[PDB]
Amino acid sequence: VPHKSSLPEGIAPGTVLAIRGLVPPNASRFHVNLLCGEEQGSDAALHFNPRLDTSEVVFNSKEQGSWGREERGPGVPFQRGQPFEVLIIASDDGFKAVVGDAQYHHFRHRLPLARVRLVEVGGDVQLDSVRIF
Amino acid sequence: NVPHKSSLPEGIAPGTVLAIRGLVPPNASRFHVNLLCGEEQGSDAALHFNPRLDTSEVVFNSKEQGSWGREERGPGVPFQRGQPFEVLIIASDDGFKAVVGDAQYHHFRHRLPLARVRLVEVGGDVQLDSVRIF
Repeated sequence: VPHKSSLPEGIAPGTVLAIRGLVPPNASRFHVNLLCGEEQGSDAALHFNPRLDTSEVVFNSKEQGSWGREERGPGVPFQRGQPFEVLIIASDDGFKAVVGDAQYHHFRHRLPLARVRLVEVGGDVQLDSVRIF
Repeated sequence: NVPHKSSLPEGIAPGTVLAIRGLVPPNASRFHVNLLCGEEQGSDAALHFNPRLDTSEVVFNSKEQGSWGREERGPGVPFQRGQPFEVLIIASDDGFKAVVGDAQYHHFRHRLPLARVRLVEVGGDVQLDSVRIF
């Protein structure tokens, strides 16, 4: 609405963000953001953006209001009308994106993991659960 | 008694009452009741009724040509781990009335025609007492 999960103590290398939901029938795109605070315009360590309308999955970061260079995942492991399960796994050198029990993309840290304070999910998605271990 | 299947080869009409009684067991995540349009796997689902104890929601949806529609949600979750329940799913001309514990809980407008329903399928984390169709 967007969904928000606050992480005031940050997340350590060895953290799993598990997201399950349904991509609805007319979905254009949705996003999962790991933000550095609760304020508007907060920096993004990771912006994860499956785009159903253009058949791409874009990864990016945002720092001081300005976006970095987009990375793209190999293919689109999402489909309108289908449920999904995504793991975003924080490691020492980046985030591992796991979709449907298959390694999908590695996004190397651009901001220090130590700054992440919030997980935000928005867009054309119908959330089943958002869990942080 | 899960997975539980009740064949309705002559279909259902306005005034059909699906009465389901059971227990949500102590470590339950979720269960479902499906009104399916045939016995074959992947049959269209006129109604998918999905109480989720783990996320404290009840989701309603449909399935057509293998792809799900847009989820509808009821208010809260009128189920609890460790508690017995009594659900009526009542077919009218306009939709399915979901009744839980002596009270109207949600109205699901028909997405598929009532006349296509051919099968009830209760499954997931529930310990079924009885499934009756009137």
